[PDB]
Amino acid sequence: LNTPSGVAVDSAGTVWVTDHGNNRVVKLAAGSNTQTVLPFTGLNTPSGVAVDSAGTVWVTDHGNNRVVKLAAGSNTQTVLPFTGLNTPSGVAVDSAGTVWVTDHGNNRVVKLAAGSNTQTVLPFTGLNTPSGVAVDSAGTVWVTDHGNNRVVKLAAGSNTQTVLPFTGLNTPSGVAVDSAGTVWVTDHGNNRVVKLAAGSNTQTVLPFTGLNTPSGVAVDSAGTVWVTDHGNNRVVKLAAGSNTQTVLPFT
Repeated sequence: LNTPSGVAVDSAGTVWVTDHGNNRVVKLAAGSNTQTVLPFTGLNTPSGVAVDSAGTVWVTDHGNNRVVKLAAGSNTQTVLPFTGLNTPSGVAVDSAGTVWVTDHGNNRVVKLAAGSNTQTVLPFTGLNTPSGVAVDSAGTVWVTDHGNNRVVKLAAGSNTQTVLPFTGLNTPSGVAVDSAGTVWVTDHGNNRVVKLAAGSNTQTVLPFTGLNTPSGVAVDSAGTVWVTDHGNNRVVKLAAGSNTQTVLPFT
């Protein structure tokens, strides 16, 4: 791996990672010790990655200002009909096929409606180079407002954006949310992963060891947390309640 940048997991425990420095996306099946390389073509510094229950994988092709997807078992990648993207940095999908992207260079989050392919700009305000995005089952959208060192969220159709009471963030880079409303953020500039548990107002720091500039985070329904340890070219995970991380066998 070369400065990996995004990570996604599905319910089967498969892990996808954007290997940003090597212009590729790699995959690890649960229990396997050898990654596979997804057959994308022409990627340039891929940033975010998202997967759905059908095994379709979306990647923000940061360097080519586009979002590309691959269906399970296909050699043909599809360029989505987003327009006017500038260094897009994160991507999220829901079960209806709606796609959200953090259009990092344009200080905005864009939504691509399934079917119609209508592109709308979410009414976030005051964003500055947003990096990561997550969407929960309720359709609430969380964004790491990287340039303003904060995390905000916007409920569906709302014009109320909420700043989460994370504290002391520095260039936050990724965000993950589970069914319960817990939120995890990679506080990239502070080499740590912070968490706001559902119903709490005090952030905690996950007991990862030796992180440098962590860049992406993913969680599953078991509460396992995966983090791309971007500055160490590795991916690490913690089982819920554990203090002993595992380093995944990416190479």
